[PDB]
Amino acid sequence: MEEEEVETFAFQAEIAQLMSLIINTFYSNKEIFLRELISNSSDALDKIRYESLTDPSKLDSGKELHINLIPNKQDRTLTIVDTGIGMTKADLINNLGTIAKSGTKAFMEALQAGADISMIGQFGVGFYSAYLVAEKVTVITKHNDDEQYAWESSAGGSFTVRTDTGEPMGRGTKVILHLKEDQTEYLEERRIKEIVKKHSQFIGYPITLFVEK
Ligand SMILES: Nc1ncnc2c1ncn2[C@@H]1O[C@H](COP(=O)(O)OP(=O)(O)O)[C@@H](O)[C@H]1O
Ligand SMILES: [Mg+2]
Repeated sequence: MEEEEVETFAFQAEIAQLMSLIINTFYSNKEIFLRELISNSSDALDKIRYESLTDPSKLDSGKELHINLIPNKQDRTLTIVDTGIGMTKADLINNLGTIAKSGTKAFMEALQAGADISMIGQFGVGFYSAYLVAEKVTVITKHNDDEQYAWESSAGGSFTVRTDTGEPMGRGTKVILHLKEDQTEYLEERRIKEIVKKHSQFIGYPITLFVEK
């Protein structure tokens, strides 16, 4: 019989406001969520790549540097996996919700004046575009310094973090998007290919799309 510890965190006030704004307003051009998550994996892959030329053993639990897109039409999930640097516990809590982001207020002002959600990345809050298409997001991550953790949120002002006792990943981050009922086009291979081609073609790392069938 298992016992697992969970910790519940409140999103920083403006992050929570941004989150509600994302979820509760209609926005065209939602497909940009994919560009934001892939840029995040590309950034984490640059990170491990550079860290390793200083200390090669950092590639022990993780040699290949790439991105995998995994739609699941049974689960209604869309998973973006990278073999990037990953996140420590502190990186998860601070980076994903707890600490104020300096661009937050500016972006909301931008949006309320009619800006395209596409501008989100320039404001340092690109991760949150995930909520344009997903009702719940799960982040599984593994950094060399630590154990694997699972971050999770359905918005509402809180997120949870717990040590993951699930499939081990070695090193990297996996963003699992539990898609809203009406956002299932993001599970289709043709559309995923369309949006990567439109928005994500200068990634310095190979991206593979895995289609169940
Ligand atoms: N796939 C990932 N791998 C590692 N860290 C990540 C990943 N996705 C997000 N992060 C962390 O979350 C932070 C917030 O991401 P985001 O909201 O996109 O803003 P930005 O990329 O401009 O900093 C990143 O700066 C990074 O530290
Ligand atoms: Mg980003």
